[PDB]
Amino acid sequence: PEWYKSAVFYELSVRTFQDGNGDGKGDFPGLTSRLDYLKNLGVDCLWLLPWFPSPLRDDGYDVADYRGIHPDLGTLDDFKVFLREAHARGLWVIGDLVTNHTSSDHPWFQAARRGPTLPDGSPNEYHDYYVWSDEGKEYADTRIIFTDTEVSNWTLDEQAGKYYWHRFFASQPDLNYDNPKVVEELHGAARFWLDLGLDGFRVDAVPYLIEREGTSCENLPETHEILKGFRAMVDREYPGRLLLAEAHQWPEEVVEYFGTEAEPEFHMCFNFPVMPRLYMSLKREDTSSIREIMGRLPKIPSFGQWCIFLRNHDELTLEMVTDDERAFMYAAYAPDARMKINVGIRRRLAPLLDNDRRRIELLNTVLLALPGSPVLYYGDEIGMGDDLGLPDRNGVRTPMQWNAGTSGGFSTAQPSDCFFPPIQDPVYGFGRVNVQSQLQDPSSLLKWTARQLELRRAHPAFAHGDLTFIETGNPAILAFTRQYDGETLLIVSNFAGNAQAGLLDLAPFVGRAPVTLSGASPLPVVTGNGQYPVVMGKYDYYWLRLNS
Amino acid sequence: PEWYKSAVFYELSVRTFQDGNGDGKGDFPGLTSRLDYLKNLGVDCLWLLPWFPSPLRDDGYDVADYRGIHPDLGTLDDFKVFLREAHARGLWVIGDLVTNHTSSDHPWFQAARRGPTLPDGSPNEYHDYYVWSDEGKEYADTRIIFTDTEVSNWTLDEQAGKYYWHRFFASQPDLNYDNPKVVEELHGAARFWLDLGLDGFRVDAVPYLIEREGTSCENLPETHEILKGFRAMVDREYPGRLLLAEAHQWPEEVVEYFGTEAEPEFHMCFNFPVMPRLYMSLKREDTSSIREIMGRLPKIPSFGQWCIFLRNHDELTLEMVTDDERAFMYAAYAPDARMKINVGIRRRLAPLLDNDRRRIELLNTVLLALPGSPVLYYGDEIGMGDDLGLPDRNGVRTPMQWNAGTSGGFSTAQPSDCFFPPIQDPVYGFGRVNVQSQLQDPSSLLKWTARQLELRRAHPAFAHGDLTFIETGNPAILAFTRQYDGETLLIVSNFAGNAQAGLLDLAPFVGRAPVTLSGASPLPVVTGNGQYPVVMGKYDYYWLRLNS
Ligand SMILES: [Ca+2]
Ligand SMILES: [Ca+2]
Ligand SMILES: [Mg+2]
Ligand SMILES: [Mg+2]
Repeated sequence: PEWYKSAVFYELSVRTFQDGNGDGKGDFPGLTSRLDYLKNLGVDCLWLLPWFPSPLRDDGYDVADYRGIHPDLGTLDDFKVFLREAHARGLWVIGDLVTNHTSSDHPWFQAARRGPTLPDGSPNEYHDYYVWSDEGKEYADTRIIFTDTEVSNWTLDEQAGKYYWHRFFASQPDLNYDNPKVVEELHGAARFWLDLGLDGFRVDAVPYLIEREGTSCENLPETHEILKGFRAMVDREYPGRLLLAEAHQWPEEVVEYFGTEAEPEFHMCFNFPVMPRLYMSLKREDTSSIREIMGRLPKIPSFGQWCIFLRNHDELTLEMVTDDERAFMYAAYAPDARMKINVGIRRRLAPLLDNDRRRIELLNTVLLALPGSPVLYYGDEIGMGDDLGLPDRNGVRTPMQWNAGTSGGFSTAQPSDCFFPPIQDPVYGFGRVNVQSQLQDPSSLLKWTARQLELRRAHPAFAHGDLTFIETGNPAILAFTRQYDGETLLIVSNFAGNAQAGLLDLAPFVGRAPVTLSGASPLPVVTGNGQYPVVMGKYDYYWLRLNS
Repeated sequence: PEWYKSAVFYELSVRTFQDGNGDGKGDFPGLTSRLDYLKNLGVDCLWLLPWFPSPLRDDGYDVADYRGIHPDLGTLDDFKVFLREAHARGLWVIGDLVTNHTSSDHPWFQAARRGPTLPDGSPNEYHDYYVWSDEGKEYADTRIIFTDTEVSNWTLDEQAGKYYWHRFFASQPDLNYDNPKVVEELHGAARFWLDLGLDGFRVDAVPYLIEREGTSCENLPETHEILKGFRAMVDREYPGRLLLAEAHQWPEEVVEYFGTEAEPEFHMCFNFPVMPRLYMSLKREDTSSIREIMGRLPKIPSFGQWCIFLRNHDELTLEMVTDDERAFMYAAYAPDARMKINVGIRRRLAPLLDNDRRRIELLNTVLLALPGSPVLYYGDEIGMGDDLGLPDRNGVRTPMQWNAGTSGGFSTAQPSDCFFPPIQDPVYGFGRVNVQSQLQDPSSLLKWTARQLELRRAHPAFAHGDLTFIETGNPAILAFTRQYDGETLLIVSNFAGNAQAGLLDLAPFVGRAPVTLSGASPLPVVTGNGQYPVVMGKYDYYWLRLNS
């Protein structure tokens, strides 16, 4: 009955989604002139990447002003228009709150490098906004996230004469949360956008706020306690608004970012731990990884909801699989050197799947049939490729391809003038892969996606239903139930590339009619001991309901 | 043992395939260059639409010189280099012998309409090359093939001042096969091209040579005599050349055109009867009508091979179905009255199936698993569309779409300057559908097609075996065996738009394992009464073997 539970999220980047000024970069008037596409696609809630003033050393995750609107994208007036227009269509909009760090260009860190005591004598209140060390020897058992760039997590600052902490890029100094004033600053940054009517934030790099000696400085308890404070605020001051976390960690630690009915934290976390096992299972044709990891997720509080996703603006991340699993995921999905960046693969959905529609359709149904609310990477619903010529994780962020005209419909600037080049190779280029062509293709991947979402939308068990795996006895075939209110769903997906047989244990269901959700065609009723034989085509999926 | 029984045929018009010189019209130089393409797609034999001198009032089926090359297409020297280059890759090439009629522009008719005796009393030995009535009353109990356009099968010749007979356009006066010089002329024309090394003929519209009073003037015994004489000449003089027949009739009548081992006619006949029911079975989600019509075919002579196809240069033809079958086909496949011509539907394959890969793939697997030798219609391997802006069945004959170059790569002439305008609409134009994009696209329909052709080669039972339908007990699901040397193929294919269960009668095959043709994936061993419960996804096809 929470709104975000039955929602369907869509992730996009105002700078890559739609130009409006012909400038080569997208803007909020560009995004605003396309809200009819998102609603009519079947999106409920837009998640927009960071839109704040930034030098874009990390595409806006180095925020320079938490209450502004990056010029490229237009004005705070523009932003308040877009919020009115999406709200009129019944779309929620959530932003990206970058709590762990700011840009080195931020007024705060510009002030901070002035040292602790000021020229006139007085305290320098911004010095302890950030995290300083004299020689940089604290925190030594901590992994470095941005592997192909950073070599320490401490950087020397010329003016300050001291060292400063950054879990990410050197130009992204970490904020010091033992500073009470810093917590009050973010609360103030949140309140500003939540007073303009934003429906919540997806919160970034949450596990890295506090760092302590003798720990990996991930998932610390005092970090969790900061986060409950946000939840505490937003619950009191904005009943309704949504906190959604990106906690890339192992299933045992991720669930804690929900934390407790009495001490609530996030409303939604991403189900990072299933998403690599999905790709893994396609190559091993062995879905067992999916169950093992799903079984390491303990129950989440009543308010809690999983955000299911396949790709996103970051790389496909192998930071939380075993050493062998990572070796395997590079071997199978990263044959080239260029394809890998810091423990991960910078490739979009369709290249990863050899542009196989069956496989794209397979993983999308699993994404819609796994428990939670699903998020869609922009462009992936028409089958966009990538540009591995672009540096660091940007090749998956090429601009939305809207038609076959200039620069894909994204701009009227020539492709070489756009912020990222719009893709125009023979396979995934906008002349072949574009939204106009797919609004008129009765069988386009666009129309299949939207049909799929109508199909999920008609069956509340997909959002709120429980989940129960059933044994099948063929590891290529994955099957499970979703029961909720009236109906019980039965979802059986073939993860292998040719016809597979399988013996489903439907013991608890003897005597039910299993029927197709698309048009109610009947299969045999379950009888005897409830071992239900099935054959599946290559990469098939059956979405079924069990009548009784 | 005969080469044509193992061949895969590719139908193509030179005038629309590849242009060599930028004059806007495809030619033999152009085609010669694309022979590596057909070779690699999996084609063995080229069937070339009429290349002869013609007014092109019926796309060159109105011939004005049997022993020459239409300027538009190149020289006779071009032709010889083409055959050298096509043979050098081990391809066969069959032409199109138009026996029943010539153009009104043909010298024989221009001589014929001079009348019976010349103004100098001497007698016109060219007048009864054709079929002359003084008032146009004979053969009144016959039908008008080109119903949409010709009002009568007699037309008044203003010059000779009497009626001549045509089954087709008034521009296509019928030849008079009761005059022995005509049969001589026709054999002589066949010998011209067979002397040049051409490998055979598709003989056009064979049911209509002889017209006889009081009859339906089709399938007369006298035409089969004429046709037997042709076969005799081939047999005796050029052994080993193919004769194929456009015999669009009812099944009991089509087999007559192979005519006995004692005195044979055609090596091959197109299986017109199964084609309409494939389309019909797919909208009716019921495959009865297929089994039905296949039984109505008698077994054919040893030499004979059936020739399956889905589409061709002509319309999808509905003359040989019941009127309620026609009422259904029109209502399901022609939602616009323009879409229907001459008791048929003039659309390409992909528009017909709504550009739906699973449906395009399903009918293509059936083409390849049904008994006989399959014909691909040019461009259908890439999912080409139709251009109804072009009159009379030319909407399916648009230029080949090779790349997204200026005219789709067909010509350097720009689109408005070609013979037919290359398709450029959003869904089917060369910007989106073309050979080059599909050569690089791992999952392209072109590639799926080369692999399936590849897999049909791995199993000689596909070209040479028998056909035996299995029970299934579900009209949607259609199953059958093909057996030939050691082996037994099992071809199960679903014709419904959603999952369907079945119960295959495989009692002849208890205790043996069905194994996947693609990946050698074994399925459970057949037990018990051999009744094999299965389930199929939407528009699926299971290609299997049943081992020793
Ligand atoms: Ca931190
Ligand atoms: Ca005739
Ligand atoms: Mg702009
Ligand atoms: Mg030419």
